[PDB]
Amino acid sequence: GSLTEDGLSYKEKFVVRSYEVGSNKTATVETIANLLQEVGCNHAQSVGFSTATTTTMRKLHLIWVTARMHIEIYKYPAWGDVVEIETWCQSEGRIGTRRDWILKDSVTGEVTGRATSKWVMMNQDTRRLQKVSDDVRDEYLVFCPQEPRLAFPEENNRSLKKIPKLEDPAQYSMIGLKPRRADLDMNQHVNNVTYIGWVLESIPQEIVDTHELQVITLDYRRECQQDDVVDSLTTTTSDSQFLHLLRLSGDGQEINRGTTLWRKK
Amino acid sequence: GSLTEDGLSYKEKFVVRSYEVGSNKTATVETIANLLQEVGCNHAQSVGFSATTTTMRKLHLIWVTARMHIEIYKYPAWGDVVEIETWCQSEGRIGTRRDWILKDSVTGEVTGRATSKWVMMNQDTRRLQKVSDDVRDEYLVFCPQEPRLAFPEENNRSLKKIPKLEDPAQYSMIGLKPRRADLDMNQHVNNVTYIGWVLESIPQEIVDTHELQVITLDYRRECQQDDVVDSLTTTTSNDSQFLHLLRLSGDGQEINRGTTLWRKK
Ligand SMILES: CS(=O)(=O)NCCc1ccc(F)cc1
Ligand SMILES: CS(=O)(=O)NCCc1ccc(F)cc1
Repeated sequence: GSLTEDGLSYKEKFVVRSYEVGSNKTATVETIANLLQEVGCNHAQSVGFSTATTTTMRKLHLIWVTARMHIEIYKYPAWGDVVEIETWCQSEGRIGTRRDWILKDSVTGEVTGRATSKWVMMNQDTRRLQKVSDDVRDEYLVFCPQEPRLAFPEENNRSLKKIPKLEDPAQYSMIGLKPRRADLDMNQHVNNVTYIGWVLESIPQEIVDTHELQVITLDYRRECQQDDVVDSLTTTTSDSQFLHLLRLSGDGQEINRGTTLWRKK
Repeated sequence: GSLTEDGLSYKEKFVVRSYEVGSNKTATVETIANLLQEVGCNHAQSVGFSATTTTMRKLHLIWVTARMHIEIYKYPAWGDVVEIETWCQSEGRIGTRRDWILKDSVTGEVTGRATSKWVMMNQDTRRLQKVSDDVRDEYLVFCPQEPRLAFPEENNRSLKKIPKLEDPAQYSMIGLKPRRADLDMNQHVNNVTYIGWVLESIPQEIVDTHELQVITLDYRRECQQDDVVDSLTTTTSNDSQFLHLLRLSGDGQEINRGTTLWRKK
């Protein structure tokens, strides 16, 4: 992978692997999410960030955390195919940062998917949200386009929709979900792609066998610890739409909420 | 990736990804196992296979893993290039063996090696059978005729008989269930999931202070999508040895058994 001519965005080509595909021999939505994560890490590596916290973020125990992740896929890359992903960042004033992705077929050059994520500042010890100071902004703005560049431009689009809380009783459920060591990242925290998988575990197998995931919007409220147990809840709201909710199996503490949209194969 | 000059082996280079590493910022033993699987699939793709030969498809026969043995000296770091070479060999009428050599792409030194024993089996009834002559001729033209062993040594650990773990186990991880990410393209549980499940009963203190040097896994039964697994471990031993056993949470039906060897960091 490499930064573009202007150094204000990064591109990388990936060859879809055998174990990265589902029953239809195309990459899963979790393989795609992992690829988005990898190109994002490589973009921060290429612009100076060590093994993406700035200088002011290190002195003050501050980290970027995901608050929302929205993905729209038109075509899932087949096993053995090359997918090209372009990623960039933009300041959202004092609220935080946004990271966008464009997925293209390396052969045809056509856009096959797009994603957007909203990140907020947070103390890594107390977990208190806070806001992007002023000294922090100057350190990362030199790597962002100043003019807006939105993967989801549309006025009144799916990525900025308010998601309600799933009302009990849920239509479907997957209980007793626990992260293993493969679900953890290098910092021993549950990887954000695991939550996508957990949300999709309560979708019935018949829906998965006859439909394809077109859109998925996930809101992150709290982190699931290594020793926490999760319940995954789904209710049809409708193409098929679903409302989702992940909560701790014990006290019922909310960790995630979202929506999915599926299309007949 | 590409076949060697003689067309009797295949090589492929991989760049270790961000989400593929553990707490030490080096690839996990499951990332390595997935890479071995990917280069094996690409080797079969490059030599004509659309795993199954013309006679195997006529008879509804498939290759299944009976044993997997991996020995790692160095785990590739995040961002590093690992080069893996793989080949196959006929084991008379017992079945086939697939071997792997892992090298550092910069230094050229061997950093790991693996060996697997595959047996012939009816896809439908699940009954094992010897390799017939007509099947042998179809795949022999892609194997070296002279032996080429990744583990040559006279009394080596890859051919050791593994005993059954006696109850009560020293350690345990109960209620393990595969999710959709744990399934392959044919909706069967991927063999790397069993490695992860075996390692779930190893205490976190052992994982934090030691590195996995050797792992030998014997496959007795396939775990279904709706099956629940219990993972059992007992210390058998500067170095630490463990005896492992995976069994169905209900009836206690054996699905896997193995051993691991760890070294102080
Ligand atoms: C939360 S993030 O969007 O992943 N990173 C914000 C800081 C950054 C800004 C521009 C970069 F080229 C790399 C990192
Ligand atoms: C993957 S295997 O079950 O270990 N071997 C099957 C036969 C084969 C032999 C040589 C090849 F180049 C590819 C496949």
